[PDB]
Amino acid sequence: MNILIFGPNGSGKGTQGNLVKDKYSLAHIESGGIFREHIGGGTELGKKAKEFIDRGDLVPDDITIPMVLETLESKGKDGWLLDGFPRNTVQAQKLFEALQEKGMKINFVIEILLPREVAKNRIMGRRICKNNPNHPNNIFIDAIKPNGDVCRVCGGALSARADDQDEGAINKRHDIYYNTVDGTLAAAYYYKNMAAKEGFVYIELDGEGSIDSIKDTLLAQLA
Amino acid sequence: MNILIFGPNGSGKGTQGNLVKDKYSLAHIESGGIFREHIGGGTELGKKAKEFIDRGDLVPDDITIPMVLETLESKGKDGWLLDGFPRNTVQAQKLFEALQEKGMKINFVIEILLPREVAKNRIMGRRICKNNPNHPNNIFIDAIKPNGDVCRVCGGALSARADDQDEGAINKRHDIYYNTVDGTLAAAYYYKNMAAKEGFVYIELDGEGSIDSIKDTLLAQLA
Amino acid sequence: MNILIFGPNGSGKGTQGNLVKDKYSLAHIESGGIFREHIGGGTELGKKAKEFIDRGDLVPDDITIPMVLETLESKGKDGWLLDGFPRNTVQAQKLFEALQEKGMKINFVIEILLPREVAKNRIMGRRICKNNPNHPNNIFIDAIKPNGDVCRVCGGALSARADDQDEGAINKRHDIYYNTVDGTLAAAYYYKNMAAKEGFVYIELDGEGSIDSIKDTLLAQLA
Amino acid sequence: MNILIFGPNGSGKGTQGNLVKDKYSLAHIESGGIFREHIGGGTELGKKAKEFIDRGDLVPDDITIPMVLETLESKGKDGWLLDGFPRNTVQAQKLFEALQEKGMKINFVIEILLPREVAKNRIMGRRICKNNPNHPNNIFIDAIKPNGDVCRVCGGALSARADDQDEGAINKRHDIYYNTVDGTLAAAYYYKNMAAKEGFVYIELDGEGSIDSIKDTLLAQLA
Ligand SMILES: [Zn+2]
Ligand SMILES: [Zn+2]
Ligand SMILES: [Zn+2]
Ligand SMILES: [Zn+2]
Repeated sequence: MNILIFGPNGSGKGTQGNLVKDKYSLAHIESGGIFREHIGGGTELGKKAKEFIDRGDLVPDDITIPMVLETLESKGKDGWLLDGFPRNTVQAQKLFEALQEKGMKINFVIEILLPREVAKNRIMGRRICKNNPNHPNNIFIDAIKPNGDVCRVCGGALSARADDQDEGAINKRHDIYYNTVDGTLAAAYYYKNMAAKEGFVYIELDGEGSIDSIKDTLLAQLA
Repeated sequence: MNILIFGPNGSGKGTQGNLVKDKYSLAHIESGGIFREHIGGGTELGKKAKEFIDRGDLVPDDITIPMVLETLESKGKDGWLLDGFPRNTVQAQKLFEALQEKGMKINFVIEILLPREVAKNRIMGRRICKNNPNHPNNIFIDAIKPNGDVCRVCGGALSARADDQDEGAINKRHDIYYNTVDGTLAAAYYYKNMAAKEGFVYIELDGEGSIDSIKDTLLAQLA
Repeated sequence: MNILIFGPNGSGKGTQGNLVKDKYSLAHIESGGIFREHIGGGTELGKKAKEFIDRGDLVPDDITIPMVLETLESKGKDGWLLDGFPRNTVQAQKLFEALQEKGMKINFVIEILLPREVAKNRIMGRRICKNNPNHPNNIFIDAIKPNGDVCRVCGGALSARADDQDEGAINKRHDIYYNTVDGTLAAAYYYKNMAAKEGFVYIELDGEGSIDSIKDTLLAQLA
Repeated sequence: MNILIFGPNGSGKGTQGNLVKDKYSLAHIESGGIFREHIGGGTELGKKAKEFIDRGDLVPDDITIPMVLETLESKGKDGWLLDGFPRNTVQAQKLFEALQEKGMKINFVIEILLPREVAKNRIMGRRICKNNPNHPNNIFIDAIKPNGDVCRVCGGALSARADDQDEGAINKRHDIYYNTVDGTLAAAYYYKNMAAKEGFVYIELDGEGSIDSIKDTLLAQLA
């Protein structure tokens, strides 16, 4: 079972992917870990990639796509969940052609749907408990609203994290994710639009339902 | 059902208390919220307390204990869980005499047990995920160890929180908690030692078992 | 030369004290360091203090005042600057009587004056540069306003610190500082009111002028 | 007077540039602000750049170099200090040819020199004072070492910032800066090597001397 997952920052995408990967014993493959395996491990592709990174340039798609496929072959032989790549349409189509050339089949593509204003507010609304950072509090998510100014689980003090309040940075990542010309939504839709012809199932998850409700609908449509 | 809960920082005490209060529909009463009700709301006891606080002195026990009892009467009429008070033996005995004078019965006292070195390491070992602060990671808790330097749920970057690394502050709170002469353990033991005579049950939870395992044993011994 | 300095959080008090202590080769004695010398070093007074702290009670004034005087005798024999003690009128008068009993003379008392709303806004207005935390930026201090959303020195990204945004905590410290019944301003005024009789000079610094301008007027009135 | 400045993270580069720009009334032009002027202001080059950024690709040098020159013409007509661009040799040579085509002369190039291990330790050694974040403390810089665990200016508590402790991120920026094949040092040296032929002066600042000492030698060699 091979799955691609898409969703913006603010959509709970890591949480949902973790649940799927545990249930189906999948390798969870994330674009950052691919580079550490190849750039850090000095594979022939990684030594080639690292000459771009070390000038401040990006790695070209003709090196990145073979890296991804090498990792999928190596870590994903009993099934994989690919998270965070592709980000744009050129990458999505190069990835699809590379997977076909190696006979590697996509079985599911999952997209978590959330309006961009909702996604941004969910990130900025997070409040961290001083006593235990695991305690979920979010001023913009009714089911886990704080108890006034304090933690709804234990009554500890709450604070905001500066990176969650950095609106210029949140907006530049959502700019790319929500770009339906050639950004990540256009990439997700390129897969949606060929699912029926290519024999895979495209699953749309409504990101506004609860952690439990989303997990139920998802684990039902893969089962 | 009236319950007192004790445990050091690093023992998961808020999490466990929240579970108990939800299961039994208890008011969760924490020492900080008592002051906001009385100091903030200008009760006669609160206006009296606030003259000490405003000089930098502590509120005397002859004002704090009546505050606690007024809150228990007011917010806790259908059952309460009192968390974070008493902290020492003088408070514990004044509280017991005040509860007897008002005919308010203790039904359970819960103590979460953890060695102090274990408690400190659990606090300092916490690592927060950049992508989602809910994702539990802890270098000192094997079941939720990170995946190398990254989040074990989603592969996001991890960082430490400065307050979790502040060893002088952690040690001064554990100094008080673990003081068996007249600190919080001596207070917990004052209750343990009269449980049989006073007709309440003293529950000891081994804080090194999992969130699930502790919750099972606890919810079993209250049931 | 012996000096007491008073000022609220938000008044630049540490900066000014450091300048005075360097110019006059004074020991800078701060209430926190007194405890580490005595509580940490197990002086007879410190072992006595630590039994209160370890129950969660404050150290009584009849132990704290002798501690302060022992430190002044020991670290301050060639002149001292005492910062952060006394905080209330009872401490201020006990300190004055203890200094007289040991023949230790006050030469100057410095008070940095700022309206409380100004002090709070100066704390909340601080913005820290990502590239270098030394670069001063403050949305509420015109001379060091940021350059739009970025550092006015180097153009780096700016963020806020959670403790600078914690209005409940800022307000509880200003509650004590600005309490003119028996809090820290009442303590400062107790000294002001006896300066002429006791042969010391009381210096009032207008905390709204620049770091340079305040330093000039101050170093002039001590010279 | 037109100046290019180079230095790694950890070298005090913003501080020194600010001093030069104030003394000579220069526009301080930093690579981040160029994009906000063009990408944010929708110049014809900026609308072109933003189509790459919105796919997650970099802006090509044939768009970035004209952007830089347009900003230099517009904001830098009475003299500029260009900070943070170029980062590699291809950019450095394209920039030089673009400046020649517009008749814009370089007068000085400043390089702040520090060994990479020294630069990393200066970043990781920073400690921020709780009372005032302006107070410089650094465990790796002897002149501003803390006073034990506390602020050397005011005795306040010290903490570390997570981004200053992120060694993978520090190393990836130093990887590019210290790359003498085609990274930022190779770019700086491309200018050094033509200074005499092109009639500009290349200034090397020893980054291990004090803020004052560096500023003196620098302001002397520009004067
Ligand atoms: Zn909490
Ligand atoms: Zn995570
Ligand atoms: Zn800066
Ligand atoms: Zn300081």
